[PDB]
Amino acid sequence: LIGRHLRLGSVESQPFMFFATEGCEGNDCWSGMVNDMVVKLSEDLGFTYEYIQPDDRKFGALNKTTNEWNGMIRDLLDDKTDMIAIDLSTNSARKSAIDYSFPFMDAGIKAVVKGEGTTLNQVLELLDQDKYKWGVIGSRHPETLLKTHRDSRYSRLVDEGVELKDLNHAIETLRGGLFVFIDEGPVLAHNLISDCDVFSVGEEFQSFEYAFGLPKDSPYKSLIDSHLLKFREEGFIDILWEKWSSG
Amino acid sequence: GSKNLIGRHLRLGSVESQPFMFFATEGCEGNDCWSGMVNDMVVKLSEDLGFTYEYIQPDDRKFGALNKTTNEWNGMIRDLLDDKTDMIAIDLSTNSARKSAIDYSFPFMDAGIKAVVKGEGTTLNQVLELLDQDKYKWGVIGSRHPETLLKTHRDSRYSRLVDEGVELKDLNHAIETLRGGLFVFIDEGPVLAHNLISDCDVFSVGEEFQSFEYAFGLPKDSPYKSLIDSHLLKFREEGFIDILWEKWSSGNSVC
Repeated sequence: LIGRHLRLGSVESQPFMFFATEGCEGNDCWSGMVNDMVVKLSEDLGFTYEYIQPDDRKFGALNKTTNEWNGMIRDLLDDKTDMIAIDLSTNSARKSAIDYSFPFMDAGIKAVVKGEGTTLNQVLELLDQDKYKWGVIGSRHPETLLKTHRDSRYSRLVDEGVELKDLNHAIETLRGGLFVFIDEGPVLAHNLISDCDVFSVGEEFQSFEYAFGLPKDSPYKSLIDSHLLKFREEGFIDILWEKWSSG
Repeated sequence: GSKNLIGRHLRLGSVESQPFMFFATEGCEGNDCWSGMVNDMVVKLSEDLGFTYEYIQPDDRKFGALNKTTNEWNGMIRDLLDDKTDMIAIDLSTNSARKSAIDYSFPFMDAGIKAVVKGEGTTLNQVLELLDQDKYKWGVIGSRHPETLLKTHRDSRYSRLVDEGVELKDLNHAIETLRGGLFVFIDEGPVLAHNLISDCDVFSVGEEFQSFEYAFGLPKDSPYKSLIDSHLLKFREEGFIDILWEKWSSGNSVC
């Protein structure tokens, strides 16, 4: 990678990435756990880089009507980027189109709701009531996992729930009350630390990892994988999580 | 790409490693000598991907580590490098030393290092305390992942622990030594959870530390990695791995 330039797909995804929309130039507009990882990779491996956001601002999912991808996944498939540098959750749909790097963090699906004393015990119970509404963010991993789950009642949850634009939209809706937001454990841990009236619905389910995304046959996968494994083994990933997550 | 596994015959590196693999030493032939969580994974892979297989154990019965004197590998890792096997089908822990020589599949299970102790009286809170006392002896299994992590840790006091501890041959030897008392054994969480379930007089030495995965081992440039990875990810996502862990790992506790 010495001398090479990498175009890195990314989007705001706190605390993995924060994107400043003003008052900065180029790479300096980005900060967060993943940015710290990229900076260290670039120092150790000798590449230059830039970040490229998808115009649609989505993570990426496969539309089963059109058989087309969107988001960061689509940008990578279109050769607009060389690697996706974000908390990219591992799922079989994405694996059918792209590779993943060695994983840097474990993660699971988690559901949360505002208001003490929720009667709910498991998310599927939402289908048999109408006190609470619920939703997932469109074109993001949790939606994909629920839509591909063997038990098609999870597809019902997605199809009959609210489609959320992004995390800001989702947390806003959650705080409006009477709404179950289904997303990912680490994301919710960080972003809802101050919401003392927000509680968990059911236990976490599904087990997966966060990794970077790589195009199939990338010449960079071996080195990126080696270096990410080293970061994890040396404790760097933990140190960054402690730095960036609250708290 | 074009190469798939249909009609291939894979040689799979493995050893007994309960509850991932159990190896019967009599009253069986061939693949039927093997059972366990990993065996169930392999059977399913073979059905779905269309390969036949056999298991091959390293003569040294080690998992595999790099000897810094000779710069040579041993164990299942060495057999894989020597083309005696095509894939290591076992709880193969991810570490940087191994990654310099081989690739890993997609991971099937998360794991950490765990230290346990048997002994009455004063006890220990953290493994480095072992260096400043002589009540407890301690050890790790040679040429296995915990030893490698301790030997490669930035803080060379962990290398002291390995160098000054007892070298243990295998899990049977380690657990026998632990059960003999006044001993700290440093190994892996899932392995100890299963194998020490009935040892009510064995306790933890602090929290688990170091984070990693169990995966299968693959040679660099294997034409089979993409397919194996996809299928292992599907097993995980579909809940098959969790079902197998529940099937094979010990439950209850007289304790």
